[PDB]
Amino acid sequence: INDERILQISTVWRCVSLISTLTACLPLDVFETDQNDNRKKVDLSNPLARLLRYSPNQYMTAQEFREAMTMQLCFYGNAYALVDRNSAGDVISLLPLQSANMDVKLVGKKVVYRYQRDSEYADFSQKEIFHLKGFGFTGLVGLSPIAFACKSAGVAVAMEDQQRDFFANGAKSPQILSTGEKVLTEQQRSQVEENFKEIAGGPVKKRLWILEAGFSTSAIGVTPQDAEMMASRKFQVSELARFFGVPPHLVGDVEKSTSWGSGIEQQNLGFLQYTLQPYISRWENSIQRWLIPSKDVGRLHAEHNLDGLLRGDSASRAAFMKAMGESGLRTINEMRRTDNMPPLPG
Amino acid sequence: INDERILQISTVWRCVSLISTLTACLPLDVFETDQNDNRKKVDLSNPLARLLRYSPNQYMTAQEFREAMTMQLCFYGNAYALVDRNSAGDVISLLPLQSANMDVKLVGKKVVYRYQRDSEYADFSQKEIFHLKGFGFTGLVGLSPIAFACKSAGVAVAMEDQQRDFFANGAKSPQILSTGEKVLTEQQRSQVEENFKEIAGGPVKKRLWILEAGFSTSAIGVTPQDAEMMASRKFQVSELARFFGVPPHLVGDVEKSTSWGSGIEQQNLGFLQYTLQPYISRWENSIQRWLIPSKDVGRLHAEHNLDGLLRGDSASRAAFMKAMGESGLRTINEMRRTDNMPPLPG
Amino acid sequence: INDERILQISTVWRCVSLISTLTACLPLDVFETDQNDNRKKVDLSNPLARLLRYSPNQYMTAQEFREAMTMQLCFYGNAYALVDRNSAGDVISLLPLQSANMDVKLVGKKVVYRYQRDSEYADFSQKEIFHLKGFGFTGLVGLSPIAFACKSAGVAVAMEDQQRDFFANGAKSPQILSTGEKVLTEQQRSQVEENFKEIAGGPVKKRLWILEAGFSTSAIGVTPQDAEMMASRKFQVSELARFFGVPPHLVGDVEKSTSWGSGIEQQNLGFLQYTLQPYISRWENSIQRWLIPSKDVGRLHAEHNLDGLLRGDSASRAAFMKAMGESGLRTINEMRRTDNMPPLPG
Amino acid sequence: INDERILQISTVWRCVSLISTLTACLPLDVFETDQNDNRKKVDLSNPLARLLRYSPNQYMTAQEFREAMTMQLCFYGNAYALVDRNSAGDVISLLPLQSANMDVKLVGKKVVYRYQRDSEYADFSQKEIFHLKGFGFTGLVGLSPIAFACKSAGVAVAMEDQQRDFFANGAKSPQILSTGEKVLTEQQRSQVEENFKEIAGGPVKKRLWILEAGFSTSAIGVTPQDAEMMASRKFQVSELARFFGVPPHLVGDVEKSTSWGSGIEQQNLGFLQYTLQPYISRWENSIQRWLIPSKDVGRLHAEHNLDGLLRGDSASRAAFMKAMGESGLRTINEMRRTDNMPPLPG
Amino acid sequence: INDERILQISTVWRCVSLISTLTACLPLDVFETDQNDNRKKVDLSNPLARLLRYSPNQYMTAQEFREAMTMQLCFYGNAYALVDRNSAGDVISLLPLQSANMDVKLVGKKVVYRYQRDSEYADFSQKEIFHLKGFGFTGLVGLSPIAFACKSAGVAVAMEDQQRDFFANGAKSPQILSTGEKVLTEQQRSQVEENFKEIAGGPVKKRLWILEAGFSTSAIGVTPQDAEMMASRKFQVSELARFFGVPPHLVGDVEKSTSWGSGIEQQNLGFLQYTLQPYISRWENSIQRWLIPSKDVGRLHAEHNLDGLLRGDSASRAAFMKAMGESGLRTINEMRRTDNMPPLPG
Repeated sequence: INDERILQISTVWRCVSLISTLTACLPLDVFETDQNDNRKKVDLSNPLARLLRYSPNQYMTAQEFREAMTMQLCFYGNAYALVDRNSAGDVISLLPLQSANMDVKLVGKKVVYRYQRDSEYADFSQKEIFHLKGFGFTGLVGLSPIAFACKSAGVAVAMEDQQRDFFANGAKSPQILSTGEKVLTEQQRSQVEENFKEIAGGPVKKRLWILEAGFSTSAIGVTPQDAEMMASRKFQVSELARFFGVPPHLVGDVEKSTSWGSGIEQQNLGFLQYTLQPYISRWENSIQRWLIPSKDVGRLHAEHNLDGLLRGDSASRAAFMKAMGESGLRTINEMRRTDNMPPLPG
Repeated sequence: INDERILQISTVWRCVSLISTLTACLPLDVFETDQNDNRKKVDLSNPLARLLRYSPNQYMTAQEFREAMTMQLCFYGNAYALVDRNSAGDVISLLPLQSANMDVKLVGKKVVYRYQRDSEYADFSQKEIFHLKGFGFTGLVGLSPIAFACKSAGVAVAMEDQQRDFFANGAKSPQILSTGEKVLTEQQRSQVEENFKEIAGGPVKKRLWILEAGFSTSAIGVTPQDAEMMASRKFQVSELARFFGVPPHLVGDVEKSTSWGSGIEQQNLGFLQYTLQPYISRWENSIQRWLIPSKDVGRLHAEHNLDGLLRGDSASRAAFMKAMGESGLRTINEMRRTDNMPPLPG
Repeated sequence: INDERILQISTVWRCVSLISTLTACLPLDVFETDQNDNRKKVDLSNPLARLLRYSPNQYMTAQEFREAMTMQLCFYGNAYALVDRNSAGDVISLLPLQSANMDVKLVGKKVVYRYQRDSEYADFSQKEIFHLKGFGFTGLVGLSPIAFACKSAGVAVAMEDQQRDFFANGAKSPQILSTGEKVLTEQQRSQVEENFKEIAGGPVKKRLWILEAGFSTSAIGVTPQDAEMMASRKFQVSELARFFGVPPHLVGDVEKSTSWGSGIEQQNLGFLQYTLQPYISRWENSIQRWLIPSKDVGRLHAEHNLDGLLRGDSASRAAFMKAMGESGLRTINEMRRTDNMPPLPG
Repeated sequence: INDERILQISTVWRCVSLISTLTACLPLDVFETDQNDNRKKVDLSNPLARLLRYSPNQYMTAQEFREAMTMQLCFYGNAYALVDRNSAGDVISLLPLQSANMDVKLVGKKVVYRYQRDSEYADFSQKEIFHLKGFGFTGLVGLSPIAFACKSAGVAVAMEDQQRDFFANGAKSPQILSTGEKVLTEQQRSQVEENFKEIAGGPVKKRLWILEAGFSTSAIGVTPQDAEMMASRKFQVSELARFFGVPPHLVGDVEKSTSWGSGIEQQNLGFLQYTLQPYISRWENSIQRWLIPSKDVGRLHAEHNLDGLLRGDSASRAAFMKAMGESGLRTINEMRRTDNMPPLPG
Repeated sequence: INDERILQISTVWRCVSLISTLTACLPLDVFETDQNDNRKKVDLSNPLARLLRYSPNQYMTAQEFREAMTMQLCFYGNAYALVDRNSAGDVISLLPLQSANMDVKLVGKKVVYRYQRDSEYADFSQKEIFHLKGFGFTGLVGLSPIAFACKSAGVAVAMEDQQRDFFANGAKSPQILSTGEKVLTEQQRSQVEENFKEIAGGPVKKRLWILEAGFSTSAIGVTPQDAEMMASRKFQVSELARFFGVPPHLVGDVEKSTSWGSGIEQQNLGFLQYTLQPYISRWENSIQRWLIPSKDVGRLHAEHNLDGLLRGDSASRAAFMKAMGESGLRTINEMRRTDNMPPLPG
């Protein structure tokens, strides 16, 4: 078994696609925080904000970069980027690195990111490799989920191959050549192969030979009237989904989320809290832990925006905004800012 | 297996049709933006707006181009256009290129778009190829989904082919042909073919006469009354749909969403937030990253309009507008602009 | 297999009928747009508006013409009309052309519509052929959906013929004729068929004949206890529908749209957004791209009217109009214009 | 197969009956129209109105003529009437013609309506044949639906004939009459044909004898206990209905619409918008294209009235009128006109 | 098969009974219409109103006459009455004529109603035969629905006869009198025929004999384990109903109208619009087309009253009348006229 054959499972493909792409769709904002604890969102004039929101490097989009990082984070439990910085020490480029080529080894109290580029060993400090570092016991690396999923994936590909092959044989069931006691010539015996090479493929339908001996031949295989050849296929989707923690109604099972929450907003809230939330924290805290300078901690901060998911329907959002009317929890201008309407006296 | 034989699957055709069409149906606009963050939608006198909205080239419509680009972006994970620009260096044309003929390679620290034109091997810069660059680990190219889907597609076409030819055989099962209990001449053996083999057609009916030397012929097919046959077909639709991430009830299967909101608007939000959104991001971001010049970033901003999907029914939209009329979140003039009614004092 | 035999499938016939006819039923309006951005609907005095709304040519209705164009657009992915224009360059006739006879070939930078009329090659520029050009990768032609549907159609016509001919044979199931050793005379062997031919056809009911050997006969047909011989007949409708993207409850499956939207308006909204919308855009944008002169772009515009579908029931439309009462979103005169009631002081 | 044997299918009869009847039941009116777009319904003193509403010819009713025309338009995709006009050139009669005897051909740039009258071959102009010209690729003639439906109709009539004949033979299965190994005289054969075969009739329950050759007689019918028999009949109703586009619950099948609105008004809207509407368009447009002279276009306008279908129940209509009374969208006099009540001050 | 045997099918009997009787129950009113477009209902002093509402001839009731006409109209697609008139040309009698004896033949431009009275040919003009003329392609006669229904009726009577006979035979299964090879005399063997007949008949339960050769008998009746003998009986009802267009829940199928309309009024509205309406129009328009003199057209008019069907329950009609209270859409006197209550100051 190998990683690409595993990635060819539709369920795996979908999960990885979904998680990475969703977190890549979110707006990411950067803030300067005043001493009275007020946020100001910062502009593309700020070097870090430009690096993040506009361009990570001379080859990529921001969206594209976050997606690419997150794919490795999910697939390998870990993702790595080269960090580049100017003479003032401010970062100026980020560039993803293939996790499969990375090693990280401690060196006395220190750490070295040992990157195997082909047959060359590009060795780096904690100050120039970002390392998003997923779920794992050591706090030094995430556990690579692909490495654990290998057995259930093994079951899934085994069934899929059997299922293919049965229909590829035109459902011509395998036969015992159960026989009798007549002397057969070696050519009579040879006919059993010699006449054929089509009991898998070709339309020798009414015609599959036996010798001048009649014989008693009968089927060997169990037939996919063994209902596992359906039911078991369905069952595997849950097994694979459980490595990623994805609600199976988003994947395709049964129908829809039967007793859990009614409207779309409840589904989104559930999906956020039980699945999407960790990645948000991993990104935001890593940025705070390594990219923001220690003197700017507490002043400078970064957040993903959730409203693109938490968006309810027209009726609910109208009712919500009306509930801000009395109570006065917003001005008309603040509400008009949420949908970029022109400001108005109030 | 090949891409055309795959695209002939109704599911695959429908998925690509749906996504590419829907995003091509959206309105797409550009705003100039003031320093106080007021929008100003720009006119067809602006070259970029004209290019995007009226005409991408002297052969095509805007819609028609966006559609074609998006089809490649889904099918191959990547799409490419040749850019062209005037003596001022401002863009004046876009023309699609075959993702199947394109290659992108790093060449020193630079990159080259190698395009196989027919029997020639053109090379191009990041300066002149637009490259929409979908989902993938490198951040340099997208994973071509057709390449991964090939196995489940292989199963689907295997089942489909087998399923047909059973009825093409007049629904008669494969048979073991024992040559009786005595040897016969090679011509008598040839007459087994003269006697039989046309059992795939209708009219044979009764001339299935056992010759005067015993014989013991019987069936070796399992019958489509096996527990796979029908259910097997249904299952595989989901497998193919998962490569594109489309909710199967939109693909026309079985039963519609019971438990995430019943109203059409909630279906649209679900489809947007979990399927359409990323493509919207990729377009808008690519335009901002490569086509809008750096000096105009934050001044100029391209966006799609969502309202064509987020449209509610008469009752909901009436209630919504009334809830903005009271509270005063809009003037009558703003609301009348949404449905292009003549303005009034307000 | 051939296009007419495919068109004889009820599902295909219905889909093509529905889509083309619905878009042909819609009102199509033309507008002059004032510099203050107010629409004026234009009259049958305008040459283009008359060409469109009243008469495309000396043989046809407007409705009839739009229908005819749209049938080819759906069936072949493409539709073509000869364009005719006066000495002032204004268009004066449109005439549809059979897509199967069309070729389009590039000629250096130029394009030639190569029309094979019988054995003659009527060759035309982009300035005199309209070309509605559907969904496809090149932006130069739409993919012809019939060409892809051919395989699922193949399965469908196979099952249909088997289903017929089983009852055409009165379900007189086919048989082995057997004994083991008696010499049949060549007349006995003749009579084994020559007595009959009505074993397929007529009422030989209680009296198929042996010859003088008793016989030990047995059957070879599977019986339509084969679950496909009902379940598959149902299933294939979805396959065909997926080439056109039609919601199967409009076609005939199960009952009605189970969990999707309650009232008729929600069904119409769904059908518009997920199926009908693209054709609207293709028409409207093609008109804008080729028929309206470049100097009149932005001034002159055309729209289909959706209200004939978006029409809710009496109660909902009454409630809607009442909700315009306060809020004041219409005068009584504007509402009376929606149903052509005489205007009244207000 | 033939058209009458097809029309004898209950489905086909019902579909044609329904559509042609319903559109013939609608009121049809003409408005003269002022330059300020006020309607004025015209009187039976107007020749065109009299022709349309009182009498199409000295043999028929208006309703009766519209019905007959529409039957042909559905059944043959086309319908034709001979026009007649007075010395002023104004129309004074319409008479239907057989679509089965009509042909239309291009003749130079002109067209000829070739009509086979009996054993003669009359020819007519576009000036004197009305030609309602239904759905089809050319825009010159409609596709005759009966021609495409013939295969599924073939399947339906095959089953219907088989179903009869089973009970007509007293529900006794077909048999191989196997006697044994004795040679038979032609009289002994004649007595197999007369002692026996008669069993397929009614009364001979008692005796059916076997001679001293010992016999081996056995059945070859599958029995209608097979899984097709009943469900087969049901399925085919949908197939035929799809050529006409009628919702099967209106055709009296199985179960009524669960999930597009329960109220009768929503059934009517569904049937209108998805089935009836196109015919309404074809009539009104044909009249405006050929019968109303060019100088009167936009002044004179023929229309059907929809209210006979859009009629709500007592509760809904009361609420609706009250919602126009308040708001003031009607006078009492207008509302009293709808149900022809005497007017009052208002 | 014959018309009376067809009429003996309960479904056919019910449909004809229902339609004809319902339209015969309706009030029929005649109106003089003032020039200001006000209706006056006319009295039994008017000759036509008396002929219609009180007495058609010296033998019949009005109800009875309308019923009788409508039965022929449904059954034969056509109904005919002799028209009689005074010296002033005003009609004074109507008398129905058996449609089966009628022929109508054109005579140059003229028409002759050729009535075969026994062996005599009573020949008449359009001025003295009324001819209600139902649904049909020519506008000269209706298609006789009985003539088309003959095949499905054929299936139905085949089942019904078989179903009778099986139980009339005491459900004894018909027997092959199988044996072996022992001799018996022809006189011994003849005792089968001599003795028995009660295998088809009645009381001999036990001593069905054999002649002295031991015997080995077997059955040949399929049994109504053939589910058609139940399920198909049910199915036939729809086939027959479809010739008349009657909603099968009114006839007896399943239970009640499952998803279609809730209260009785919705059922009545549906039944009116989709089934009853055409006959109303046929009557009313025929009266207007032939019985009312041309000078009185527009002045004199006739309508059936629908309120006897459109009658909702006590609660709904109370709520309705209360909704007329404010709004003022009736006076108390007008409402009291609807239920013949004495008028009162208002």
